[PDB]
Parts: sequence; structure tokens; C-alpha cells
Amino acid sequence: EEILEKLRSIVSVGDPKKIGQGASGTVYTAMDQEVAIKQMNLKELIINEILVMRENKNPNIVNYLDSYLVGDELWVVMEYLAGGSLTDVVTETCMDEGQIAAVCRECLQALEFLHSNQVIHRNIKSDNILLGMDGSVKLTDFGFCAQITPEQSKRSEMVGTPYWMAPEVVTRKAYGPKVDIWSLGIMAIEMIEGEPPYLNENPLRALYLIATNGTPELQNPEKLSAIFRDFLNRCLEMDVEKRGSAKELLQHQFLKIAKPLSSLTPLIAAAKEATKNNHG
Ligand SMILES: CNc1ncc2cc(-c3ccc(-n4ccnc(C)c4=O)cc3Cl)c(=O)n(CCCN)c2n1
Repeated sequence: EEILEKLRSIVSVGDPKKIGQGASGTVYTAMDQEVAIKQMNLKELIINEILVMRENKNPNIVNYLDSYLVGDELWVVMEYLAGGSLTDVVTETCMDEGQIAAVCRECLQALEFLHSNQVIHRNIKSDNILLGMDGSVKLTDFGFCAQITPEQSKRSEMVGTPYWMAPEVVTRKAYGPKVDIWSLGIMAIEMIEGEPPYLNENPLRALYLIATNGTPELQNPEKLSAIFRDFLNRCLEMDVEKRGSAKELLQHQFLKIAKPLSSLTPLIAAAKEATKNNHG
């Protein structure tokens, strides 16, 4: 009806000329340069995702291309980043603080371009971090994003992935763009330990634990620099006022030891090889 008609007007009807799959729905790679195209069988959430990315292009954000659809079902074409996801790196390799810092910088820069444009991601995690072969870092999957306004600057709906969700979100309190900061802090734990806290627990158990403990403890804090140790706490602070911002954290001392983005290309190569080991 109405909402489908609005989406119909955004979608192009030109000339449309394989990752495999597939969660909601399936994602492929094709030839019409190398691209990535998703298929969903058919809503305002789709419209919001397409609009936010179409109207907020950035080198630190995976680039939108075009939109098509047959009868129902829908096609979103976007660029392809060949280095894969950060999840493949954090789960198969060890990152030094220099490499961990470099990633956080690119992510904080991607969060500063968003927070200043009244946009909260709300689903920051390593799975939603994609890598270029040159070690470039880009944010993806904005299906959970929420645009804020001068009149309404906060929200109260429970959205995101449990293990990366800030306490104020799981306790159904009002929150802002600093939930992307907590999620960044959890993603830093990924780059240290391989997993977010409580990953062995089921998602509901994790939520309960996040409400209880608040700030999560690292398995081996003594293996970290006092400057990295400081960066984490500035991300994982309970008080929203005390917790750092994308702009504020971009000027942190931990990001000065950031290695060149080229230093992430051996991590990528390792991830690629380890992805081959798991199959054979
Ligand atoms: C591996 N390189 C790589 N590089 C780029 C991508 C891009 C996407 C990707 C990301 C977002 C969208 N998108 C955009 C706007 N509105 C909607 C409804 C939508 O689905 C489509 C794709 Cl195809 C995508 O889904 N993947 C798959 C893994 C991340 N989800 C990608 N993988």
C-alpha cells in the first residue's frame, strides 16, 4: 500500500543486466565491477536503511549503488570490500595494540561523521566492520540505525546484538549516540580476547549479566598497556556523561600509537587462509 508505494518510488527501473547467503535475506556477488547484492522477499525499516546510506556517503562507510525489484522481493546493489570482515580477523589472528588502535580510529571517525549528522548505528560490532585490501575500514549494515532530531534526541527501544549492547539499552532507559561508543568498547575486547564478554552464554543470559555487572572485566588485564586499559574504560563507562564521545575519543593518546592501515593486510591474509582451513 502506502509504505510500499514510497519504497517503489526510491527503487530504480533501469538495466540490471555469489556470496551465497543469507540471513534476511540472501546476499550475492555478481557482475553488473565487483558488487554485493542482497535479496529480500518483502517496510519502513528498509526505506530508512536505503535513505540513510544514500544520504550519508563516506569513505568510512560501505558505499551504496542502486536498487531494483521484480514483482515483490528487492535488490540492493552496493560496493564490495574484498578484505572481508573484522570478525574473521579477531577470531583467527592476534592483533597488537598498534593494529587495534588503527581500527578504532577509523571506526571513531565513522562514528563522528554519523553522530554529527544525527545518526546512531546501534549495531556496532566486528561483524559489521568490513575491510579493504589496502587495510581501509568501513562500517556496514545500517538496518538498525535511528535518526535523531533536535526535538527528540534520545530513544528507548531495545535494539542491537545482545553481547554488544550498552547497559542503558538493556535496562530500557533513554539513550543517545554514546551507545555506539559502548559497542566500540566491546568490539575492542573482541580484538583482544577474540570474543565479546559472555559469548559462551545464551543471548538472554548475556542481557541479564550486562544489566548486573555493568562494566565487563577482561580475562587478562595485565596483558594490556595502561593507556589501552584507559581507552577501554573511557568506552565502557557506566555513566553516560563520563563516557567518551566520537569526537572526544578521536583525540585520545591510544590512537597515536596507531600503525598504518597497511599493517592490517597481513591480518587479512591470515584470516583468508584460516577460512580455508575451517573448510578443509
Ligand atoms: C565481503 N565484503 C562485503 N562487502 C560489502 C558488503 C555489503 C553488504 C550490504 C550491506 C547493506 C546493504 N543494504 C543497504 C541498504 N539497504 C538495504 C536493505 C541493504 O541490505 C546491502 C548489502 Cl549487499 C553485505 O551484506 N555484505 C555481506 C557481508 C556483510 N553483511 C558485504 N560484504
